[PDB]
Amino acid sequence: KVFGRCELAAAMKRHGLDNYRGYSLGNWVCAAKFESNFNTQATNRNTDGSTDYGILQINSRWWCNDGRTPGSRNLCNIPCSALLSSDITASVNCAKKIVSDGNGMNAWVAWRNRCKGTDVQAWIRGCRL
Repeated sequence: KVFGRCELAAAMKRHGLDNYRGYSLGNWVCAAKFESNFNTQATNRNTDGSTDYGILQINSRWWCNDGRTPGSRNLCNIPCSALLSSDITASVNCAKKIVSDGNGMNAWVAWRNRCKGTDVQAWIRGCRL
């Protein structure tokens, strides 16, 4: 599924991401835009052989099991394919565990490089929230 901007904001808000560990909703919408272009089916292979999955490009090295990242962990206790669903519940629940591990949203390179320090409220402007 390819979300609209306000459609995704509303889904993320419903799932409890607004102000989660202090990150306002515009941060999460900005990260999804630049990680996946709002596409739940996005995948990208990394140099180390791991793969990033879904609307927030969660890494198989630490967070989900895809059966082909040897010596990896499955900290969210899910198959990586569950992160590609049109239902964002599994991605959101796993993202909550990532953002709580100490590094905040700095775990998402696109957030650090393209959202952090910008006017992230612009990403929810105009939406029915």
